[PDB]
Parts: sequence; structure tokens; C-alpha cells
Amino acid sequence: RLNTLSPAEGSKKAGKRLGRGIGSGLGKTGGRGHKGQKSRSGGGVRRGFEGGQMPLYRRLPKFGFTSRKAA
RNA sequence: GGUUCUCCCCGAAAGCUAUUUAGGUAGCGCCUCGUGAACUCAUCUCCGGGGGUAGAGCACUGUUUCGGCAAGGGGGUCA
Ligand SMILES: [Mg+2]
Ligand SMILES: [Mg+2]
Ligand SMILES: [Mg+2]
Ligand SMILES: [Mg+2]
Ligand SMILES: [Mg+2]
Ligand SMILES: [Mg+2]
Ligand SMILES: [Mg+2]
Ligand SMILES: [Mg+2]
Ligand SMILES: [Mg+2]
Ligand SMILES: [Mg+2]
Ligand SMILES: [Mg+2]
Ligand SMILES: [Mg+2]
Ligand SMILES: [Mg+2]
Ligand SMILES: [Mg+2]
Repeated sequence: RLNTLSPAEGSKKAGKRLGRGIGSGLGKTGGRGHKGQKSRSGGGVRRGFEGGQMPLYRRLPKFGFTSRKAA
């Protein structure tokens, strides 16, 4: 009867909402520590960056060639 | 610098490694949630082990104080 309809158990998961008091658990720093590049807005680092060490996908040598006949 | 409602469960780290790196970041180490298997792990008993630290010692590496024998050396004496 329209108002009687409810979803399955565990279907909806609420979702994390950050910065909303202490009781919320997460709140004041939205689960992202104190300071550093990761805490800052637009933070983090690009994909495959090991902090100036030459990343795995450059220290290893490239190999082979893509065949046109294989496609 | 600041990041706003509430209860319940578990709960770190400030280490290694690398870095124009050192107040940053990454992988591992430590937290957590989830998913499966073996007596898997922990505590203590009685066995098997390797070590070369504490201590001790002076054959060796050097160092060191005495006493006994003593080549070899330092002072003297000749035609
Ligand atoms: Mg939550
Ligand atoms: Mg929470
Ligand atoms: Mg918390
Ligand atoms: Mg702050
Ligand atoms: Mg800090
Ligand atoms: Mg941080
Ligand atoms: Mg460099
Ligand atoms: Mg440190
Ligand atoms: Mg420490
Ligand atoms: Mg550092
Ligand atoms: Mg810095
Ligand atoms: Mg010692
Ligand atoms: Mg000793
Ligand atoms: Mg002694």
C-alpha cells in the first residue's frame, strides 16, 4: 500500500557524513589524521608515486609489442 | 588555522626501508572490518641445539711491574 513498502535488510547503508560532532566517531578531521599532504584538501599523490624513489613501473623494463593480427 | 547530532564494539604509531629526503610521501611492521583451513600460536615441563657476551684468564695480539741466569751493548786501559 505504497507507504507499507520497505527495502531489504542491509540494502541501504546510510553513508559516512564527516565533521559532525564527537559522538559521530568520525568528526574533526574526517577520518584523515592530523596534518600532512594526505589531510589537505586536494591532497594525496598521483598513481604510482613511492615518494621520489623510482616507481615500480619505471625501474622495470618494458617488453614485447602489440600485434595487429591478434586483435 | 578551522571542520557542527548521539550511543555501542575494537583500537594503534612515532620503527625499518627508500626518497633534491629529513616537519612530506611510499612498501613493510603495528590498528581495524570481512572471508576459509590444519593441535596453527601462546604459557610452562622433559629432550635436541648452535653461540663466545657477563665473568674469568694470559699460550697467541699488544701492553705492563718485579726478581735470577745472561749473549749483545755503554764507559775505560794498553804496546
Ligand atoms: Mg560508522
Ligand atoms: Mg565511525
Ligand atoms: Mg575516534
Ligand atoms: Mg588541525
Ligand atoms: Mg605531525
Ligand atoms: Mg598524515
Ligand atoms: Mg632522486
Ligand atoms: Mg623518527
Ligand atoms: Mg620507537
Ligand atoms: Mg620522515
Ligand atoms: Mg617539509
Ligand atoms: Mg658487551
Ligand atoms: Mg671482561
Ligand atoms: Mg679480570
